[PDB]
Amino acid sequence: GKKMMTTDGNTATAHVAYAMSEVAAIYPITPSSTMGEEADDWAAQGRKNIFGQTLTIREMQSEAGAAGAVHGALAAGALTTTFTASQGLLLMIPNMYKISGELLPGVFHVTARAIAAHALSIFGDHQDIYAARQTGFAMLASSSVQEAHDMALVAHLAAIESNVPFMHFFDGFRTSHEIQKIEVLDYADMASLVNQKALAEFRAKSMNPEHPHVRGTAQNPDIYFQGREAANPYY
Amino acid sequence: GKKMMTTDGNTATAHVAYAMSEVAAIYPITPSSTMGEEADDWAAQGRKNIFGQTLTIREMQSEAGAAGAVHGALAAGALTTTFTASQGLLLMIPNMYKISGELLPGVFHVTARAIAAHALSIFGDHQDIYAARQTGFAMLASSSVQEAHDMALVAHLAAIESNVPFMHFFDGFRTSHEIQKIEVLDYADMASLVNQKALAEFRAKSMNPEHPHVRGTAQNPDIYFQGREAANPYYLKVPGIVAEYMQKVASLTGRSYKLFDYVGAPDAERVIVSMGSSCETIEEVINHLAAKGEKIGLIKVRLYRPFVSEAFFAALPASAKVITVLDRTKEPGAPGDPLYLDVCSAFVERGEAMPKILAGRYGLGSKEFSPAMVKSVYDNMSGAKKNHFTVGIEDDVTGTSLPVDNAFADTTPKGTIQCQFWGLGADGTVGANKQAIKIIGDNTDLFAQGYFSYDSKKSGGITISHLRFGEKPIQSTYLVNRADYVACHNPAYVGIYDILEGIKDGGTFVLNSPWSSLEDMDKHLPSGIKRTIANKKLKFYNIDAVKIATDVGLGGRINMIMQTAFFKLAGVLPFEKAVDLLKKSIHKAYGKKGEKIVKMNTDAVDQAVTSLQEFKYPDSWKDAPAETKAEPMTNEFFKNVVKPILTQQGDKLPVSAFEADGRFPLGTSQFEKRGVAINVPQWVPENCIQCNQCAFVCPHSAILPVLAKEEELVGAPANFTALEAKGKELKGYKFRIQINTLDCMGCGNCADICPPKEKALVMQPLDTQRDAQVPNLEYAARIPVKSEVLPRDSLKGSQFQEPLMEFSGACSGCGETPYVRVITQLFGERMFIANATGCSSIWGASAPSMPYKTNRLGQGPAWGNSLFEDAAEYGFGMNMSMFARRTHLADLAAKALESDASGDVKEALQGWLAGKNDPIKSKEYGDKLKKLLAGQKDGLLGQIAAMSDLYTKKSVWIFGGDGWAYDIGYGGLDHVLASGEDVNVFVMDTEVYSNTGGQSSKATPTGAVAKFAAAGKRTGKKDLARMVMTYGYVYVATVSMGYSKQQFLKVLKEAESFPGPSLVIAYATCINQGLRKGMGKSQDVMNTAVKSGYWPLFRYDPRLAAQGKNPFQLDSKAPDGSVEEFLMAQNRFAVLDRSFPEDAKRLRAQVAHELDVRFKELEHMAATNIFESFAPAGGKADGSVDFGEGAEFCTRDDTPMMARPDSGEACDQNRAGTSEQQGDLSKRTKK
Amino acid sequence: DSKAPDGSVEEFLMAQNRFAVLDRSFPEDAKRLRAQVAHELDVRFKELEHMAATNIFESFAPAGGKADGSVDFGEGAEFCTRDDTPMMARPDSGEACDQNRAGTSEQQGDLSKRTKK
Amino acid sequence: KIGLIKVRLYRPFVSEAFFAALPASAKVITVLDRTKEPGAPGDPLYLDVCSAFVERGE
Amino acid sequence: VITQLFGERMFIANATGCSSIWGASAPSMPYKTNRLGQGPAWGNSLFEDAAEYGFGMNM
Amino acid sequence: GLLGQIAAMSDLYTKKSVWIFGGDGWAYDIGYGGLDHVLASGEDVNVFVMDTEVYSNTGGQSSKATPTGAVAKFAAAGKRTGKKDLARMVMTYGYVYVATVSMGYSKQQFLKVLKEAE
Ligand SMILES: Cc1ncc(C[n+]2csc(CCOP(=O)(O)OP(=O)(O)O)c2C)c(N)n1
Ligand SMILES: Cc1ncc(C[n+]2csc(CCOP(=O)(O)OP(=O)(O)O)c2C)c(N)n1
Ligand code: SF4
Ligand code: SF4
Ligand code: SF4
Ligand SMILES: [Ca+2]
Ligand SMILES: [Mg+2]
Ligand SMILES: [Mg+2]
Repeated sequence: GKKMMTTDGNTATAHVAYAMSEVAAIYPITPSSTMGEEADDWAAQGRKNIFGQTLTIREMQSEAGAAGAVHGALAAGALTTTFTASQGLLLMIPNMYKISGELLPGVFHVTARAIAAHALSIFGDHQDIYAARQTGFAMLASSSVQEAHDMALVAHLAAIESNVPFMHFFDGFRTSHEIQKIEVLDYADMASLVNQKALAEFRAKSMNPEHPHVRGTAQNPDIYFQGREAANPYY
Repeated sequence: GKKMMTTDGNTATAHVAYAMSEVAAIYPITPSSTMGEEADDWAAQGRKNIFGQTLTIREMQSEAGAAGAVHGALAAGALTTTFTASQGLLLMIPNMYKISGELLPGVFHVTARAIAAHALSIFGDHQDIYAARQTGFAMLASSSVQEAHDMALVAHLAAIESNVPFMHFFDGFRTSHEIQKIEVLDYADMASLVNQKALAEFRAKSMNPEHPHVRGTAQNPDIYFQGREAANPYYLKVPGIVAEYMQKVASLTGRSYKLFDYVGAPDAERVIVSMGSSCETIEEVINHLAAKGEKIGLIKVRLYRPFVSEAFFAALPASAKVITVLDRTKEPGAPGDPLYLDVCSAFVERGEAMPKILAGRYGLGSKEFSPAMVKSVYDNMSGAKKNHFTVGIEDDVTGTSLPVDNAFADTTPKGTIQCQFWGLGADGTVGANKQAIKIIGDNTDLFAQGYFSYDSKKSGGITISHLRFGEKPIQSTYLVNRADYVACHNPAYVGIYDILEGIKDGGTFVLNSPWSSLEDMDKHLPSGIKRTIANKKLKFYNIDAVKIATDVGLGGRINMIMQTAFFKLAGVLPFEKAVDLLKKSIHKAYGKKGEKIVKMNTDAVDQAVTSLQEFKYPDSWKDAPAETKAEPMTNEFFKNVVKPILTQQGDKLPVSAFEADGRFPLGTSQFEKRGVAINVPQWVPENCIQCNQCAFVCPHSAILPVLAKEEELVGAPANFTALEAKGKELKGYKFRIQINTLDCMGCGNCADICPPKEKALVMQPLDTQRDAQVPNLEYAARIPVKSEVLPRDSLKGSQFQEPLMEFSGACSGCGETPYVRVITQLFGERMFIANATGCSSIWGASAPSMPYKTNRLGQGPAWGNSLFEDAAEYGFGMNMSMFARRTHLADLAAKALESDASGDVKEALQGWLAGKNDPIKSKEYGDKLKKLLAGQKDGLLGQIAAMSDLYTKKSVWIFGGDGWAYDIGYGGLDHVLASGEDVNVFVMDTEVYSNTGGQSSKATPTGAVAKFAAAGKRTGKKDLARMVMTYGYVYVATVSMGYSKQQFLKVLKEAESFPGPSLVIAYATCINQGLRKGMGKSQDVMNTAVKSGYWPLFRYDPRLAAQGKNPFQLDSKAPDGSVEEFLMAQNRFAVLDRSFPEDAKRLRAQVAHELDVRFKELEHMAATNIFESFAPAGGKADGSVDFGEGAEFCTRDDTPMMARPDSGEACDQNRAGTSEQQGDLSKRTKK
Repeated sequence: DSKAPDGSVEEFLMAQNRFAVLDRSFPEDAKRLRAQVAHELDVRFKELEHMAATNIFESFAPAGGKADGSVDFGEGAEFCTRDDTPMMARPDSGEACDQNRAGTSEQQGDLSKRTKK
Repeated sequence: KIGLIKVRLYRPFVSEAFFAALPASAKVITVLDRTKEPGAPGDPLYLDVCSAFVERGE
Repeated sequence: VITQLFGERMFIANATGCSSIWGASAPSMPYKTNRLGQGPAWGNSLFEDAAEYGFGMNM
Repeated sequence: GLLGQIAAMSDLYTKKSVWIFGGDGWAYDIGYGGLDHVLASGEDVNVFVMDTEVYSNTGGQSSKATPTGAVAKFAAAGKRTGKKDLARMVMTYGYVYVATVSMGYSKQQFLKVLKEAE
């Protein structure tokens, strides 16, 4: 069940991310890099997620590349996350509308960092999460190392059940690199909270040539507005 | 000074952009493409900007590329713009923060277009501009063609003075493609308004090594917040500067604007706040309602950012009691849309009275926002006062929609002629209308507006034009719904579309058809049309336009006869004046020329006017009676959703009719059966050699090879002629090539390819073929497809497989579709397709038509379109999923080999495990597992049973055109191939950006004419193939169907099976290429492209390298010496020869030199003994080690970037010198 | 500009910890991949030598002058060069053309000839 | 007499839940934003909060 | 040494990375002008765009 | 006049030298599409890539420039794909000057390349 632990915001959230995800399409960017590096180390160490499997992490050529990959893994029925921040989050924006437009249970864990304008800053603020405000993602904030663990858990579980992609965020450095004595749950406790019927429905509506569908159609004025409004129920 | 002009929003703004800019870093995206192409054309024509120089326009690899270039041009002191929209604007966002943070006077001109979420739309809305809201750009909206001209001017001028970058936007299509008679300023007048001080200041603060500075520094917590806030002055000053130029331009034009503008009743109680073209229509409805007593008004927002509340309140009537804020966007989950949120802000900031603010959303993706919809917004303010509503749709899932009464009266100014024209694609209707507006606008003092609707179909598509003419300015930014004039130019529309909806009582309806006698017209006109005509007392006119066209020798071209009908009957102009104006225009214009063709045109005009007399229908049409159904069975979904959409009634579909994630079912095209071919092939059984090459080659899957044993031909129609099957394996069968006359597009590739000199296929008119072959095609469909009889990957054998991509909207003779149909014939039931945006995705899935279909077992291609820039990675993701999921199935399987599960189960489980990545063995055992595990719901076995859709090995394909592979998606493709993973990419190379209009690609060859390469491409074609062959572990091949169908199937078979990344590039013929004898020669041109050495064929198989064999295999022969003829037979090369002969000769000589050296290098590659080896894959082993483990010196630095949980231990940071230096120092110091 | 491999890769790699850690942690995999890198640079240098001794070259011409004039790809084409979609619609789009629905030039001329009436 | 409303779910913004956390006694309330949107009438959280109060109509 | 050969005439479009972090992480600016006040005009746009940032300066 | 305008342009008189600096992560990965398009352009720019064979600043993450068997983040058991050949890929253009340098081996080859590239 519970396990006491002194760690920082990044690892407290990577703890959950790993257990709740199957695939992860990654790109490094300060200050969320620790999350992806840990998930990769834990996969080499053969750590297992809630399905008893090591996570499939692959590094991309950019965060647009990774977001492109995250939308694909989700479309094909695998729980998927990614760890990013600021300039990286910006490159995931076109895909974020697609990931939410297609009602996919993705989860982004972002260490909210500043955007380069007059100067670049690897430091903490909400300029970036606010930039993805309009993408249709649910946004769940954390104000501490211990809440990073908890909101990371709620984000994953609710995205699976609701089908609305989530973006769990916490402050760059101020929370991601702050170490605290917290308490984390065990992977099994997390596994028990999962809505299996929602998870079975996710798999079933996914892309498979044995029961195909076409996604990403081009739409005219006659039907685009209606199609855009059809997701209201989920939100 | 002033110049009157009839143009669209794009050109009105490109006019100004060109003048005000020095540089332009560009990328094409619908609907802003026209602005960049025009600037490029004007730069070639020697047009000069206000500095006396032609603009420097360069096309980039993407809009992130262009924006990065725009930032650099500005930082280096040059006025710069760019033209973009939606997905494009999104890629510019990171640089927009940089551009504005660095206080650069950039100006972006965007045609506000929708964002791709559930589906992509090239249509108009504010989802994109609102997405760049936080970037620091100033935002200045336009609501009309005329305003686009003026706001473009204000934007440039203010950006220079204030140093805050600007983004001038106007609605996609609604304004950018609406044509209007406007007035534009001269470049000198613009030049006079420029603040020279600000300009010199701009030049001096710019990047220069002669007075350098550092920009783009990295900042810590100590100073970042202050530095971000230091630009506040400029943002405080920008609205005053905008207002300043709004006045300066107004003293030259006479058209005044404010940051926010009120219109309507001074003591209005119900006010609407809006932005964009919706304002024009809203003002037009106000004028009608207020004149009737209604206390209403509107606030037009010009400067959206900065939002200046003082300016907003300066426009708000004190009398306003209810006010609704309209947003042309949708931000899911937000407490309210952008403008609404801003307005709410101003009211609380005020701290006084709260008027009751309602939120409303409209026009997503060009949804109509009509007077009836505007009236409804106002009624809501006096009635139900429903909040967070939508207008223009029927929301029946979440009830957010406002009721709309379409019987609301016409609100267009008094004395406005409204006309509708229904044409066939490529019949000249649009061009004739555009010319009709030019003539009237230039020879009268009437206001003119023109707006056109097009089809998603590329060939045989419908067109519906909407024009308005009047003495009062036209603010009607909505389609014509109450017509004075309706023209149906294709007689076939009479029975399928609602041609007469809303035509005014007593309006005129002219129809092009040969149904001249009453008996004919009665027989061909639906009763619905007869009643309407009779009850609305319409002046109906019939004219056989094809006969007159032929009789005068114009050979059926009706453009000029229908144009004549309009000038004579539309009533916009006097008969005499119109025809005089008309004939002078015929004289002046014209395609080929000669005084003779001119004469045929003057003949058609006069032959038409004499035949243009009313068709005096009987009174009995009032009570004409309904027809009994004689239509085929269909889908519940085709019947319910797709058909209504196809007959143009899509807006009547409520929201419940669509899937929330936006998915569509495969195979909807199976019932379209448009029958738009003029000529379809006819099989001639006596000459057939039973080769199936006709079927293989069809761009639409319109030829059906039939192979049946006699007992299957029992209920076969008398004329279902079938030859005895030729073949060792095919003895008892009967063979018949069955033409699908209704799905055929009339291209000719098949007949052209048919081997016998005495052709087995001959083109014939569709009428001579349909009665016989429609029923035959119906019967032939019942015949089981003999997929087992011959090898799936043999020519003849592949055409005895079910094609899983049929009847798409691709153009007749398309060079792309034949390739994708046969790939499906080899792998269709196991494939995932990650399609890049482009032609591929437009004929692949533009709703409601879905060409991809499932086989008799319900299996087919899982198709998806993510974005233009990510196809490769979208597919790599699907593959990561199968890896993870199938790996999970394998662990389960390896575990269940320990349960009380039957021996049958375990043997099939070991089987599946043994050949899991083998498509044959994974299936052979996967199907056993499907049977043995049926009904199992509990335990390792129950979980395994729920994973049957993962048993057979899938085949991940990534499809894309050349622009995707060579430009925009290139970095991602390169990274995915570099991954070593099993994915297959199929690049259809048209050597140009096809779908968006022929823009230059890096795949475009030297000398080819295209947009952005308008005097011939001056850089050679990028060698993508050779670039990726440098990897050693990637299968690479080039194919060309017309040259070798068997090399193509060999490539497909060797690429799909390669346990790694495959890259197959195929030569795709396209209409943009200009094949001079038709697209029916595509197969022949693909042949010649190889034979001339233009497109050599080769294969690079890394697995041979692993056996000591040379992986590079050349499949085609040396240049035969026909490139010159090959090039000259295509207009993309031949136009230069006519226009710039001296240059053409050189570039064509260069292309020949190029392919000569290239074939030589290819031959050099094939003869080498030196080759990169290859090892299949690598197993997922446990264990990992950090790079800094056990190092002698520090392996990481003191910065926050390298800080990790376990960082911080003491180490030697290289400040004491080398190990040896230290050891020596130490020994020299003993003490 | 450089000479053929002097056979010291093994030493050059083992002198760096990015390579040496693997040898300590995963000895057989390290020996494998170090043998791979040596093989790769060998094949590569040979490929570079092949380039150097070649007689087949891609030519080059410096630049190109900013000349006046341009022509549209669809100018004077026999068949439709643009489709019926909103994407391809331009200010001067709209004139009548052969959209390839009646077959090849030859097919039509033949059909016409076979149909005199 | 001071307090704080901590936002966990930023999107969807649920006004009902925001007011569920607001003391009826609140008389001045300041909204803190960790961002800067140049020229916008106000930052994101501020705009959302102002929205909930006008929507309320109280 | 590159600046020792072309420094006075150069524009630098630098991509994000170590290059941009030792090149200009405030308040330290290693790039300097010569006795004649000439020197490299230095700028960092983004990580993904250096080539095109530099292409623009040249445009 | 014309002359006063020309005098205001003195910072433009001498030919400038546009350089593009970047590490391997930039050239081989993230900025690769753009680099490839800029060299394809045929314009006069010079790009200097400092190849550390890894993403240095962010903490040693693997790059496509990372050789086979090198230990880095995301290649923690040795990078299992060879080093991408950026040099040879761009040499396919024919109209792009491509060179490689290593100071420790030859300072004069390095000065030669710079002088020849610029
Ligand atoms: C980021 C972005 N910018 C541009 C576009 C518009 N666009 C998409 S497809 C395309 C060109 C298609 O070219 P190609 O890959 O050759 O495909 P084709 O149509 O020729 O087969 C363009 C410019 C877009 N959808 N997204
Ligand atoms: C779009 C984006 N994502 C990622 C980053 C974070 N990032 C900046 S530089 C860098 C790696 C630096 O690598 P390289 O180009 O090899 O330079 P080096 O430090 O090795 O000299 C990364 C991952 C960023 N700034 N922006
Ligand atoms: S004419 Fe073209 S579309 Fe018709 S069957 Fe032949 S190849 Fe197919
Ligand atoms: S191409 Fe001609 S000869 Fe061959 S199967 Fe078809 S109709 Fe028969
Ligand atoms: S690739 Fe060319 S011929 Fe094919 S659908 Fe596109 S525009 Fe038409
Ligand atoms: Ca493969
Ligand atoms: Mg193309
Ligand atoms: Mg590096």
